[PDB]
Amino acid sequence: GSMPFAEDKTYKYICRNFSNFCNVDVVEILPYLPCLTARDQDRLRATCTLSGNRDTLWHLFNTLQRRPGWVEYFIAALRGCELVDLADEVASVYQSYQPRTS
Amino acid sequence: GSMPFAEDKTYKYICRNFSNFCNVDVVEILPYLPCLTARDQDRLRATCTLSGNRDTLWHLFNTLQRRPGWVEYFIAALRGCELVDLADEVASVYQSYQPRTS
Amino acid sequence: GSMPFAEDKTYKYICRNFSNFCNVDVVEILPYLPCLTARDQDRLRATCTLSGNRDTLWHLFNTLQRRPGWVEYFIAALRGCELVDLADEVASVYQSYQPRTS
Amino acid sequence: GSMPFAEDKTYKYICRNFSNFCNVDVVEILPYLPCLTARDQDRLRATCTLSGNRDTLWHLFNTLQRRPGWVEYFIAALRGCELVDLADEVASVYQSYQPRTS
Amino acid sequence: GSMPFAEDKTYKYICRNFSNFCNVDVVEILPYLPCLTARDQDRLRATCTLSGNRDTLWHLFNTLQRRPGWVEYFIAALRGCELVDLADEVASVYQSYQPRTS
Amino acid sequence: GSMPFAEDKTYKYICRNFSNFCNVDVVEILPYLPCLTARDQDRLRATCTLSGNRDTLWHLFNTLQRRPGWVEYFIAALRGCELVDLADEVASVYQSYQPRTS
Amino acid sequence: GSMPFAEDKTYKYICRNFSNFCNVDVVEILPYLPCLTARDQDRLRATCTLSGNRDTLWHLFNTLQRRPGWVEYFIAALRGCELVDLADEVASVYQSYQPRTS
Amino acid sequence: GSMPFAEDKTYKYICRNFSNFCNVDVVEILPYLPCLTARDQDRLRATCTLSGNRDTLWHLFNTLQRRPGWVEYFIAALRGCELVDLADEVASVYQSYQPRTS
Amino acid sequence: GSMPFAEDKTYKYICRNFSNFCNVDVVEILPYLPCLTARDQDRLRATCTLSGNRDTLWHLFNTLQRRPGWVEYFIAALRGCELVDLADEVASVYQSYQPRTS
Amino acid sequence: GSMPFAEDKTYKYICRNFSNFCNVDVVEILPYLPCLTARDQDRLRATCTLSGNRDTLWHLFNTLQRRPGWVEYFIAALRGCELVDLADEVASVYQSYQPRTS
Amino acid sequence: GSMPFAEDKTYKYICRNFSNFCNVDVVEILPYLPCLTARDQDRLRATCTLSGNRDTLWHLFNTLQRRPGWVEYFIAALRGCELVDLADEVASVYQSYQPRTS
Amino acid sequence: GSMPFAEDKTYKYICRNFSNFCNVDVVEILPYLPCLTARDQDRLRATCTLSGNRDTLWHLFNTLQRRPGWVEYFIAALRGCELVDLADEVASVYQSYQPRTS
Repeated sequence: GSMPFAEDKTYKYICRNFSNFCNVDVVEILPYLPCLTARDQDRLRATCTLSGNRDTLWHLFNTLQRRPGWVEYFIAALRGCELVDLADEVASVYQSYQPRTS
Repeated sequence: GSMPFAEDKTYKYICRNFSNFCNVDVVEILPYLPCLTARDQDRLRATCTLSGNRDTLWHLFNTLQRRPGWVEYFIAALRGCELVDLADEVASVYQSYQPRTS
Repeated sequence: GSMPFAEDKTYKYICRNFSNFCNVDVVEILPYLPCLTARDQDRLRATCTLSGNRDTLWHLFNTLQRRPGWVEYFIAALRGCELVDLADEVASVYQSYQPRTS
Repeated sequence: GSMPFAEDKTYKYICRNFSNFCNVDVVEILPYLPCLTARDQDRLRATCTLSGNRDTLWHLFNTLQRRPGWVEYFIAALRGCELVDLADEVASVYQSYQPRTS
Repeated sequence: GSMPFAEDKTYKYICRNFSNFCNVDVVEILPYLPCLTARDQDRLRATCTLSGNRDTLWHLFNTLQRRPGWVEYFIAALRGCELVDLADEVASVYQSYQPRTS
Repeated sequence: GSMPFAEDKTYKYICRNFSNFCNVDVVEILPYLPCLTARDQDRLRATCTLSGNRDTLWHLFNTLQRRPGWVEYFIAALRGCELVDLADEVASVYQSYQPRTS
Repeated sequence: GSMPFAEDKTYKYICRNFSNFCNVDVVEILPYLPCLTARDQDRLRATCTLSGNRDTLWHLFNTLQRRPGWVEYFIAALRGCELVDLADEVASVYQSYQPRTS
Repeated sequence: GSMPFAEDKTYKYICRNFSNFCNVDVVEILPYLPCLTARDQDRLRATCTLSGNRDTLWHLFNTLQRRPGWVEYFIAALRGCELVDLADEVASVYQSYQPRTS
Repeated sequence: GSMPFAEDKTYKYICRNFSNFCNVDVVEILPYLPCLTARDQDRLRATCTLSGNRDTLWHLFNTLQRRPGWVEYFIAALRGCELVDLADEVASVYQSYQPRTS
Repeated sequence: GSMPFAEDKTYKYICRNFSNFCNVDVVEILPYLPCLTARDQDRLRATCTLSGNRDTLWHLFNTLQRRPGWVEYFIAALRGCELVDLADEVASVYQSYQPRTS
Repeated sequence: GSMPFAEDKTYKYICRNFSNFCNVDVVEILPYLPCLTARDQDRLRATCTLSGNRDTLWHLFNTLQRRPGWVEYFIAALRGCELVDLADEVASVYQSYQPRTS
Repeated sequence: GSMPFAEDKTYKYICRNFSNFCNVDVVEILPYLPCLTARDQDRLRATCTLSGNRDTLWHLFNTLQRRPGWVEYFIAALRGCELVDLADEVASVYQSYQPRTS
C-alpha cells in the first residue's frame, strides 16, 4: 500500500502552524464532527488530563478518525467553524495529490 | 449484548449538529426531565465549572440517563420545549432501528 | 440510614413539572417560609446573579431547608400561596410513603 | 438537512443593527407573539435578571420560537408594532432565498 | 485456595465493554464507595497524572478493594449511580458462580 | 502514634454519602470556617479549575485543616449551616471513639 | 519580611462571620472606597458573573487593596456604612498588634 | 500613551463620595448630556434592570462618553443641575493636571 | 505564508491596555458585529461561565472572527461604540503595515 | 555566559512567598503584559487544565518571557496592578545586582 | 564523616507514614520552599510524568535540598502549611540528636 | 566524510546549559517543527514514559531530525518561541564554522 503522502505532509503542516489552528474551540472539532462515538469522547478526555490543551490539540486531530485520511473530516470542521482560509489551506495541499483506482 | 446502534448514531448526530440544539435552555433538559435525582444536579454543576456550556451541553445529554437509551428521555424534553422539528429528527433516526425480544 | 425515597421522588417531580410551579413569586417560598435566617437570604441572592430565575428556582427549593425533608416546608408555602392543587400533589406523593420509628 | 442560510444571515443582521430594533418594547415581541406559552415567559424572566435588556433582547429573539425559522414570527410582531420599514427589511432578506419541497 | 473465577471473568468483561462503563463519573465509584480511606484517594491521584482517565478507569476498579472480590463493591456503586442495567450484568455473571463453606 | 480511626471512618462516610452533603454551598464550609488563611483560599481555587465541584468537594473537606482531625471543624460548619441532622451524624461517629492522655 | 498576622487573622474572621458582613451593599465597599480605579471595577464584575455574591463578597474584600493591609480601607468603608459595631471589631483585632519601625 | 491620571483620580473620587452625587436625578446626567445617542439610552436601561440605581449610577458616569475624559461632559451636566459646588470640585481636581501638545 | 505581524502586535496591545477597552459593553462587540452566527453566541456563553468577564473579554476579541484579521471587524465595532480614539489607535497600528498582492 | 543570579534568586523568592503574589488576578500578569502573543495565551491555557491555578501561577511567571529576565516585565505588571510594595521588593532584589557591558 | 542518623531515620519515617503527609499540596513543599531554582522545578516535572504523585512525593522530599539535611527545609514548609503536628514530629525526631563542632 | 564539528559542539552546549532551554514547552520544538511525521510523535511518546521530561528533552533534540544538522531546525523553533537570545547563541556557534562545496 502507498502511504498517503498528503496526509503526512498536511499532518506536519497543521502541527507546525498549529498556532493559527488554536484560534478555535475543540468543540467545532470533536463533537461538531459528523461521525463520532462515545468511546472517542472518553479518549480525548484522558489526553486532556494528561498534560494540557496542547497534547489534546494534536491528539484530537489524529483522534478524529484514529487513522490517516482525517483531512476530509478536518476541512469539514473548518467549514463549520467559519474557517474559510484554514479550509482552503488544508483542502489545497491535499488536493495537490490524490490516488487513482485502476 | 448488542450495543444500541441507534443510540450511538443518534449520539454523534446531536453532537455534530449541536449548533441547532443550543437554541434551548439546559432547564428544559435537566430539571424538566421526568425522572431525576439530586446527585445528578450536582454532577452537571461540576461540569459547568469545568470549562463552559459546551462541555456541560454534551455532558448533560449523557448525564440525563448516565447510560445508553436516553434517546427517549431526550425526545421527551424536546416535546416539552416546543421542539417539534428536533423531536421528529431524534425520534425518526431511533425508530429507524429497534431490537425485538424473542 | 434510609434515604427518603419520597423526598427524591418528589424532588424530580417538582423539577420536571416546574413549569406549573413557576406560577408563583419566590416570596411565598423564601421569606414566607416559617423558619428562616439572614444567611439563607444572601445565599439565594448569589444564585440569582448566577444565571437567572431558573437556577434560583430549583436552588431555592433545596435552599429552603438545605437538607432533605423540605417537602413539609414546601407544602406549607403552597398553603399560603392559595396553591390548593399543588399542595395536594406534593402532600400526596409524600404521604404515599413514610418511615416508622420502632 | 440544509441549515436555513436566511435565518442565520437575518439573525446576525438583527443582532448587528439591533440599535434600531431597540426602539420598541419587548411586549410587542414576547406577549404580542401569536403562539406563546407560560414556560416561555419564565425563561425570558431569567435572562432579564441575568444582566440586562441587552441579553434579554437577543435572547428573546431566539426565545420566540426556540428554533430557527422565527423570522416569520418576528416580521409578524413588527407588523403589529407599526414597524413598516423593519418588517420589509426582515421579510426581504428572508424572501431572497427559500427552499422548495420536491 | 481457589481463585475467584467470577472475579477474573467479570474483570475482563468490565475492561472490554468499558466503553459503556465510561458513561459515569469516577465520583460514583471512588468517594461514593461505602468503605474508603485517604490513602486510596492519593493512589488514584497518582494514576490520574500517569496518563489519563483510561488508566485511572481500570486502575480505580482494582483500587476499590485493592484485592479480588470488589465485584460486590462495584455493583453497589452502580446501584447508587442509577445504573440498573449495569448492576444486573455484573451481579448476574458473579451470581452465576459462588463458593460454599463446608 | 495511633492514627485517628474515627477521622478515617468518618472520612469515608462523608465521601460515600456525599450526595447528602452536597445540599449546601461551599461557602458555609471554607470562608465560614472559623480559622482560615488566604493561602487556603487559593488552594481550593486550583482544585475548582481542576475538574469541577466534585473534586473541590472532597478536596475542600481535607483542605479545611489540611490534616486529620477536621471532624470538629466540619461539625462546626454544619452547626452554622442549619445542618442539625448532619451535625449529629458526624459528631456521633466521632464521639463513638476518642483517645485519652495518660 | 514579617507577614501581617493581624491581616490574616482579621481575614479569616471576616470570612467566617461574613454572615454579619452581608448586611450591607457592596457599594459601600467598592465605589465608596476612597482610592479606587476603573480596572478594579471590571475585576469584581468578572467575579460577579463567576458564581454569585458569595464569591464576589470575599473576593471584593481582597480586591479592595489587592494586597494585605486592606484592614484600614475596610474599617473606613464601615465608618461610612453606619457600621459602628463592625468598625470596632475589625479596628480592635488589628490594633491588638502592630509593627514598629526601628 | 499617557493614561489621564486626572480621569482615574477623579473617577474614584466621584465613586467614593457618590453619596453626595446621588442628590440629583439621572436625567440631568444622561438625556441632559449635550451629545448623546439612542444606543446609549438602551445601554443604561440594561444596567437599570441589572440590580438598581447604584449600578446604574456609576455605570452611567462611564457610559456618558464610554471612554476616559468624560470629566468635561460631567462638569457640564453639573452646571445644568445647579450643582455649583460639585462643578468646582470636579473641575478643580481635573484642572490640577493637564497634558500639553508639543 | 506570512503571519500578519500587525494582527499579533495589535493583539497584544489590546490585551495589555485592555483596561481602556473595558469601558464598553460586550454587546457593541459581539451582537453589534456585522457578520455573526448563532454558534458564535453559544461559544462566548461558555467562556462567560468559565471564569468571568476578563476571560470573556480577550476570548471574545479572538472569537469575533475566530481567525487573525479581526482587526478590521474590531475597529468597526469601535466606530459604532462612539470609540473615536480607540478606533484610531487600532486602525493606525494596523495601517502601519500591510501586504501587497503581486 | 553568566547566568543572571538575580533572576534565579528573585525566581525562588516569588515562588516561596507566592502566597502574597496570589492576591492578584492572572489578567494583570498575562494579557496586561505589554508584549504578548496568541501562542502564549494557548500555552497557559494548557497549564490551566493541567492541575489548577497553582501550576498556572508559577508557570505563567516563567511563561511571561519564556526566558530569564522577565523580572522587568513582572515588576511592570505590578505597577499596573497597584502593587506598590510588591514592585519594590522585586525591583530591589534585582537592582541589588546588575551586569555591565565593557 | 558521620552520616546524619537523624536524616535517615526521619527519612524512613516520612516515607512510611507518608499517608499523613499526603494531606497537603506539593506547592507548599516545592515553590513555597525558601531557596529554590528553576532547574529543580524541571526535575520534579520529570518525576511527575514518570509514574504519578507517589514517586513525585518521596522524590520531591529528597529533591528539596538534593542532599541530606533537608529536614530543616521540610519542617519550614510545614510551618507554612499550617502543619503544627507534622512540624513537631519532624522537628522532634531531628532535635533528638545533633552533632557538635569541637 | 567530515563530521560536523559545529553540530557536536553545539550538541553538548545545549545539553550542558539545558537548564536555560527548559524554559520552553516541548510543543514549540516537536509539533511546531516545520517538517514532521506521525512516526516521530510516537517515538518521543515512548521516551516520555521511559523516565521523564529530562530524557524526553535531550532525546527530542536529536529526534527533531534523527540525524546531525538539526541545528537549523532547532534555531527555527527558537525563532517561533520568542527565544531571541537562545536563537543567537545556537546560530552563532554554528555559523562560526561551515563547510564549502568545491
